[PDB]
Amino acid sequence: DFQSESYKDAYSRINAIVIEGEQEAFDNYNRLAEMLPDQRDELHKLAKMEQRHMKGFMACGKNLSVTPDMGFAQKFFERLHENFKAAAAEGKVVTCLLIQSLIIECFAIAAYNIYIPVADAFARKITEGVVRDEYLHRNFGEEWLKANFDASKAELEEANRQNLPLVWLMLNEVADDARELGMERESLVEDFMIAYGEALENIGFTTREIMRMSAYGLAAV
Ligand SMILES: CCCCCCCCCCCCCCCCO
Ligand SMILES: [Fe+2]
Ligand SMILES: [Fe+2]
Repeated sequence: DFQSESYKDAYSRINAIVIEGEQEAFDNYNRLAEMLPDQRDELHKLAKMEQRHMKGFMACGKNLSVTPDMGFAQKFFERLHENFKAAAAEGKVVTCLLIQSLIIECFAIAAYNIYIPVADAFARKITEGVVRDEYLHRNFGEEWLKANFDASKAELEEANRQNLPLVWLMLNEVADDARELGMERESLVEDFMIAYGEALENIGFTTREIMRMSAYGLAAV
């Protein structure tokens, strides 16, 4: 029942959170575009994709006659967003890449795919389209970081350590509203640990290293 006051209420926060992610992602990729001149056009492309996602999700909100609680969503993203900004200012492209392209993208992939089977038919269509783009964004980050892994390794570990716990906290924060929308926490935690562990394996981390990196997240709750 997409019309109930309890579905509308949870949707107000989830829709707003998703919209903030897409909008925030737009700025992250534009900022990366400055920091990685060799990848400037490509990163600009990924930015414009995020813009379209934002519009797509604003339209999912209107379809269910829900005003997004943007204030709640700004606060949801705040810590992780300020960490990205500070990294950009420091010239730390690797940290900015791991945040947005790996931690974050992955997060949207796991949650979005879980949302698809329980989503109203308008939003299901919008979401199927956005998730397709997300695979690309994650692949871009994996490809760059695997190509530059030795130079990048130590900063990735450090960035993972500061930022993965922020995503776990975001995960806990959304859990109850997500359930109302028909999305189980257990699937979301699992699909995220899997997606991010595989991304870490794919760029070059060992079993012990992935366990260490993953554990910084799981331990924060
Ligand atoms: C209406 C969308 C339903 C899915 C909501 C997922 C719950 C919280 C995850 C939000 C993650 C936002 C990340 C967007 C980043 C874009 O590249
Ligand atoms: Fe996106
Ligand atoms: Fe994205």
